Amino acid sequence: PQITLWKRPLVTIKIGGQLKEALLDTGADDTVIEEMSLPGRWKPKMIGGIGGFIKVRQYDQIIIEIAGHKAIGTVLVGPTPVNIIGRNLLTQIGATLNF
Amino acid sequence: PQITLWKRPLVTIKIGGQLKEALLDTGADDTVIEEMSLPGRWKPKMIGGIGGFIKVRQYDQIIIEIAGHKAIGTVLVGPTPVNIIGRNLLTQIGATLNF
Ligand SMILES: COc1ccc(S(=O)(=O)N(CC(C)C)C[C@@H](O)[C@H](Cc2ccccc2)NC(=O)O[C@@H]2C[C@@H]3[C@@H](O)CO[C@@H]3C2)cc1
Ligand SMILES: [Cl-]
Ligand SMILES: [Cl-]
Repeated sequence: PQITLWKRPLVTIKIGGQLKEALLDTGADDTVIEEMSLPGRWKPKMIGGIGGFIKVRQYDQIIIEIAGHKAIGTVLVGPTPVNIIGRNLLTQIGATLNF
Repeated sequence: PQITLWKRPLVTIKIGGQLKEALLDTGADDTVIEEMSLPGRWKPKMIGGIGGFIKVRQYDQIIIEIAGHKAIGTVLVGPTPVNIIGRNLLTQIGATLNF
């Protein structure tokens, strides 16, 4: 699809067996999801943005379905105010910025 | 152009006759720039990012070139970790997300 930016570019995702709404975010290096359980090992990480940093759990090799497209990669889980699909998974679904 | 997301979508902007680097950020509603001087009066605004809420200076109707495209609109000035071009100016340069 072609998504305009008049409003937030929100899409439905499936992760960990759950449906969520998330932002397609070209300004995010990584994918950051609100607190949930995911299987496997994880390690702590700190990520920083406007406001400062939050501690997250880093899970690798997680499959997400993003607007009907499957990707795999690292997902960070923690107290983000919004679910964010970052560049690590946007690349996998072939997303580009066009103007 | 078509910009892929394997790397940060950094572009050159020009504001106040100065060149700066900024991130095209579809996850940002607003454009937020590091401390600089701008003309006119400003208004207060609070914005909430990943790490909490900060205070910024809101300047309206500011001339800014983005990747060689001309925009005129609201620029928020404050302690952001990187200059971010948000949807208020991404729409002015005709940007869309495509996959
Ligand atoms: C390492 O991976 C990372 C992934 C993401 C981030 S980041 O989220 O800090 N982040 C990294 C950027 C700052 C370099 C990604 C951004 O797109 C961020 C997304 C956002 C939206 C709403 C609430 C909170 C965050 N937008 C964001 O900070 O936008 C600001 C805050 C205000 C919100 O209402 C939405 O727009 C207004 C302008 C940092 C690191
Ligand atoms: Cl990854
Ligand atoms: Cl590609």
